[PDB]
Amino acid sequence: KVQIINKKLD
Amino acid sequence: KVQIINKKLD
Amino acid sequence: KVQIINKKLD
Amino acid sequence: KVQIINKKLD
Amino acid sequence: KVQIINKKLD
Amino acid sequence: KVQIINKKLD
Amino acid sequence: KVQIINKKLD
Amino acid sequence: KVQIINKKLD
Amino acid sequence: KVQIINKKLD
Amino acid sequence: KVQIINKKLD
Amino acid sequence: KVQIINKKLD
Amino acid sequence: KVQIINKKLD
Amino acid sequence: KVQIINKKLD
Amino acid sequence: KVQIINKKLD
Amino acid sequence: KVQIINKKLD
Amino acid sequence: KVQIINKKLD
Amino acid sequence: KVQIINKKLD
Amino acid sequence: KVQIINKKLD
Repeated sequence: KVQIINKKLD
Repeated sequence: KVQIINKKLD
Repeated sequence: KVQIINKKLD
Repeated sequence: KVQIINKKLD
Repeated sequence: KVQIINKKLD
Repeated sequence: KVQIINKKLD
Repeated sequence: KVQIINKKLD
Repeated sequence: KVQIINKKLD
Repeated sequence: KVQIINKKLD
Repeated sequence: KVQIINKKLD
Repeated sequence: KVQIINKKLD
Repeated sequence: KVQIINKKLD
Repeated sequence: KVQIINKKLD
Repeated sequence: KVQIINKKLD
Repeated sequence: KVQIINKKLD
Repeated sequence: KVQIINKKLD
Repeated sequence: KVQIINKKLD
Repeated sequence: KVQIINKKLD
């Protein structure tokens, strides 16, 4: 498995 | 599996 | 599986 | 499976 | 399966 | 299957 | 498994 | 397993 | 296992 | 632009 | 731009 | 830009 | 930019 | 920029 | 920038 | 910048 | 900068 | 800077 989880709250 | 989860709240 | 989940709320 | 889920709310 | 789901609400 | 689902509400 | 979990709250 | 967990709160 | 856990609160 | 380019040679 | 380029040779 | 480039040769 | 480049040769 | 470059030769 | 470069030769 | 460079030769 | 460089030759 | 350089030759 190759995964990016990217979460940004501004 | 190759996955990008990208979530942005501004 | 090759997937992009992209969610943006501005 | 090859998929893009793209959701934008402005 | 090859799919694009694209949803935009402005 | 090869599909595009494109929905836009302005 | 190769994964990046990146979370930013500003 | 190769993983980066990066969390920033400003 | 190769891992970086990086947490910053400012 | 919303596009799928799908090419298969067997 | 939202695009999938999918190429398979067997 | 949101893009998947997927190439497979078997 | 949100992108996946996936290449497999078997 | 959010990107995955995944290359496999077997 | 958030990136994974994953290369495997077997 | 948040990056993983993963290379394996067997 | 947050980075993992992982190289294995067997 | 937060970095891991991991190299293994067997």
